[PDB]
Amino acid sequence: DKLALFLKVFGGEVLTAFARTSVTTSRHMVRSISSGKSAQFPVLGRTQAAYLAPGENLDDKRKDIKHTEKVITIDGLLTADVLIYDIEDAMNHYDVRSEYTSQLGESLAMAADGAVLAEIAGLCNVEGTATVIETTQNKAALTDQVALGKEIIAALTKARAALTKNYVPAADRVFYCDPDSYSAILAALMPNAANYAALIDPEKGSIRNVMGFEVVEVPHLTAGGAHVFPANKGEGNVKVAKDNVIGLFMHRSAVGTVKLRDLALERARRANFQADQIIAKYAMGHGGLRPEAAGAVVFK
Amino acid sequence: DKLALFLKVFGGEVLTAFARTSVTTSRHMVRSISSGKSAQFPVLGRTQAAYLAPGENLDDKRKDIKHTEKVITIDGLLTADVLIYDIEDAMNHYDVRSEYTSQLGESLAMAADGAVLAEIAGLCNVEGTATVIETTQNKAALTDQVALGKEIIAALTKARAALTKNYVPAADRVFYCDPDSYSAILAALMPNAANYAALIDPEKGSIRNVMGFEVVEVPHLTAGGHVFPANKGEGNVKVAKDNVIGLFMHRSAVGTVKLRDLALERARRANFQADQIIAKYAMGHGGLRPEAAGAVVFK
Amino acid sequence: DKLALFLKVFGGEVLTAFARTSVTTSRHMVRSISSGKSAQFPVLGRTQAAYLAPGENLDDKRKDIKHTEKVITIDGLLTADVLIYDIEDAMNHYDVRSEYTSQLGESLAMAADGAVLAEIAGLCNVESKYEGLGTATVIETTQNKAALTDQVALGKEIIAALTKARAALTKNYVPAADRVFYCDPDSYSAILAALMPNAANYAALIDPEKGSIRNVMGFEVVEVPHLTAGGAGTAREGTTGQKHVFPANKGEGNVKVAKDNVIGLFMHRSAVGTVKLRDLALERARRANFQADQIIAKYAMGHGGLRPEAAGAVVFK
Amino acid sequence: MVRSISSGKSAQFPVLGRTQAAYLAPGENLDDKRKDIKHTEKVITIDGL
Repeated sequence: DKLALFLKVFGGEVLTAFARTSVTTSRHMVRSISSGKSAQFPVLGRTQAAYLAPGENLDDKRKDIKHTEKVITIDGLLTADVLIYDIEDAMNHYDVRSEYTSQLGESLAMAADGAVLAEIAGLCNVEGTATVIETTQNKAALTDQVALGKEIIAALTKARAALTKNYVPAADRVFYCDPDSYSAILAALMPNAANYAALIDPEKGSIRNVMGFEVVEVPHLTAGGAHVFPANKGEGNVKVAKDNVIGLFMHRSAVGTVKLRDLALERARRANFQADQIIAKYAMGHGGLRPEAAGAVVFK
Repeated sequence: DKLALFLKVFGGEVLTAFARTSVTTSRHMVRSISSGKSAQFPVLGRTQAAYLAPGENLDDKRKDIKHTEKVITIDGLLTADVLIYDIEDAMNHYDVRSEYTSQLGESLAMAADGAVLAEIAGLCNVEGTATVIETTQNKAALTDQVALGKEIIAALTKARAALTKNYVPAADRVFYCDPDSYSAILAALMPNAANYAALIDPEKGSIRNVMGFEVVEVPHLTAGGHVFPANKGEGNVKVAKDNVIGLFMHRSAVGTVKLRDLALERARRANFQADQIIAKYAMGHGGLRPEAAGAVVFK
Repeated sequence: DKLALFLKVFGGEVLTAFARTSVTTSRHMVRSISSGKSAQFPVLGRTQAAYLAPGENLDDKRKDIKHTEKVITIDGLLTADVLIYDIEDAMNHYDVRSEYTSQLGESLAMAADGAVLAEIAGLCNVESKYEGLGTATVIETTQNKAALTDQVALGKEIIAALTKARAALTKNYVPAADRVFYCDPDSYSAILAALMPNAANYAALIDPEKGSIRNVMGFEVVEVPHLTAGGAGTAREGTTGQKHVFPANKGEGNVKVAKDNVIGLFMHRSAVGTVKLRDLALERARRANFQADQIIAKYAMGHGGLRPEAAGAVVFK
Repeated sequence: MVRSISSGKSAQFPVLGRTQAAYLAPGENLDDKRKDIKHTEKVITIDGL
């Protein structure tokens, strides 16, 4: 019986473990939908024209808009698991449990990221509205630090710019950068010394607001090979892949997804050549959902 | 019952949602009518010599003038809506319910935007009469931040010339501009020192007073009455749209009335398989005494 | 709600007539339940056995290609209705009520059956195939349909035609035993001088009206008075632009099994069939547009799946 | 990594050669790659005081 309760404790440790490894939890959508193997959303758009008189009828006005609806759904399953070999599994476990929990937990998000990531750039890569931006001619020439904050930021101006005219508010948004170029390398941003209180990071792993959006990041970007994010391909009509690419721009409510049954862990004994096995599962995943606009930056 | 309750929370939600993307509520003039179709606004009297050394009275020379309230009324019911296919109902709330509130509200403002814009375009385009300023250089000579930040400010001076030399209550006034411009001017302000986050203004969702005026940058600048030869490059009328960004005003140079808060309801049609919503708003758009208006020019 | 009480009865009379009308009610995959906006149907396969030796492995038997089974969702609104006035519903009940039911039903049903043909058609234009190695050409006419007239002519080459339609059902493995065969009412008279020219067997060999033809050697015979027409999963009745409009229009210059080169479409059981939305509902309203009190009955359904294998038929040329 | 123990004077813990998470239809099961692996985890113990 007790060996059964222990599992509940492990599950609590996990879910809680998905955070702090949390990359993107907020800053995009999600829903509790039960038994729906799929789910959908609106598209439409913001636009307006002249107005009614007691004469005629409103009906005609809606011709051009081409209202649109869009649906996505779960794909395969999503998880790894771990094969314990524990007597200790019952007890003594303060160190061991932590180790085990981390190893799946961070992994789950580490899959989760790219699935919600690269496909955005894809949405920018078909021919979202469109966007891109750069500085002069290469990263070859431009190397040295503090310039590496400069050209970037200088781009960020235009970043805030095209955030308009397609509308959407600036109220909240975030850019997921790459940890190398990360922070502007904080120099150009902060040629100040001892104040990160001034840069407002009350934990949460987040640099406070810059002009436009907000700047955080996790390592790199990849998932979908483990879609199309041709880091290898320079152009081939599609430039928004990695190599090049840049720390990212996210535009309010461009994505999210549906998860059914939340997270469930299954515990087993598979005895072929064995110790013992546990199983946790997640059914959701996605790329998708018809963003309004978006973009990235490259060097060329 | 349940549906009505949902609709009721709705109205609230989008009510509070309206003023957000709304470019103007205050910083302008309005009234709440009671049952009236119309109204009228006194421009009134401001100059008074008040030298009373007894003789005559207020005289016929003072009787000869306009000072006539341009009356005003609705242009007809001004409201818009969008059709939906209902699934969410009383579930899937917060997110995805808010999407419709959104889709309607910003539009409900969006027209009003060009409206108060439209009056300004109308105001000095026909042939006092507050006015413009031109270039310092042609559109082709307009390239980067450094340049196009400054000439705005260069304009600002003689822009104030009208604000002042023409009298007017120098207390409170606003300037309207576009993000392409907004960028430029602010870029003229502080290329140095990080980000505009440093500007301590945004809590009021505004711009604390810059030289003269006050700053509210526009989203759009295209609606109707636009009614003015926006499309035309010039065709005289140098006041037109898409020559430039320089439109500006001051308080009580326009404004209008409305009807008894804001309400709405829905119903199906089923011609095609749906249940759709209708908001209803009065507003209208009042013109008024000309002053504080004009622009820069690219020519 | 007297109308609601009667509305249900009308729905019952509708669905009945409907099922009566169409070719597809059974003989295809039907899966649906509450709130499912999608569904997936396992392609699988079966050979195996119940046999084994202690040792080896059970699991060893698997190593199989694909169970992914293509989860698919609904195609959107599908609706056919009419305009009408109160009295037949208000009492009336009788003949008029019963009659209208069909009046909507057959048209909707006729569209529904053709939807499967449309969806099936796109994936097989001139094959795809290659368990289930291949299909078989149904080939030869022994003389052209131009010259084919009487029922003792076709019937002789009809039994000769489906001979290899008794072939592809073998080479694909599968329970080829209980199956179906579709044709045209132009050939309605053909089986007569084929099946049993001695008298017409009714009280002896049985074979009365079964709602279809009691099984001949292989297959079976039912009929669908038109072919290329129909469509589903959309705002429906219209000139065209439907997906199914399969390339029947091109008979030769390749494009062999394309319709109107053919008669005898031979296919098997459970190659297709789809989802549907939560039983069926409908309702009325007032319009007054032109004195209008009218009804609406809408559908969702869904569409087909499985492997790229489509039928075949007899030929010319 | 740092373990703990009570009077063990020795211990064993796992290694990191294979893991991820992934996605599949119920077509197949994993662990072939896992069969290809060498060892799994090895133990360790005290050295002196």
